[PDB]
Amino acid sequence: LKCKKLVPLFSKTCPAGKNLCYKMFMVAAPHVPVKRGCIDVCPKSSLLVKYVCCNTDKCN
Repeated sequence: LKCKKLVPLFSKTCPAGKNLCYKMFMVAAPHVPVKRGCIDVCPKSSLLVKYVCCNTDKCN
């Protein structure tokens, strides 16, 4: 799987372990991420910040 890295400047492939791309963004905006990467399990979603997971190309 080839997802995007933290900054939308380059892309990287999630190696074994992280078969799901994650994206961490603040409620500050509905479309304003702070940082992203690759992970295996999705963390708990809070009111302050929320996280989304997806097993697709350039999902995060």
